[PDB]
Amino acid sequence: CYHGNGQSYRGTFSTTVTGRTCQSWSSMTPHRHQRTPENYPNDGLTMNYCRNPDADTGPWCFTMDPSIRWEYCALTRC
Ligand SMILES: NC[C@H]1CC[C@H](C(=O)NS(=O)(=O)c2ccccc2)CC1
Repeated sequence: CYHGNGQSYRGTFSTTVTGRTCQSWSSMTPHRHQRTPENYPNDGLTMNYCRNPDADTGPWCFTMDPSIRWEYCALTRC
């Protein structure tokens, strides 16, 4: 689980609500993005782990499915 809106989550879960695999935050493939550890160095944007850099309502990630840009992660609110 994550606390509040999930901004402080730093666990190692990396799978979405539909069972897709999170793209790595430093990767531009399949989805080109601007939410990189480059730009957000203090948000825990390590590997492909579920995170919340933009103050969303839960941890999320861009997905490895080329047709689905981003999803919330299959974690529950503590
Ligand atoms: N938690 C919700 C999602 C909303 C889409 C968002 C995105 O795609 N942002 S971005 O790569 O900086 C970006 C922003 C504007 C134009 C191109 C790319 C990722 C986070």
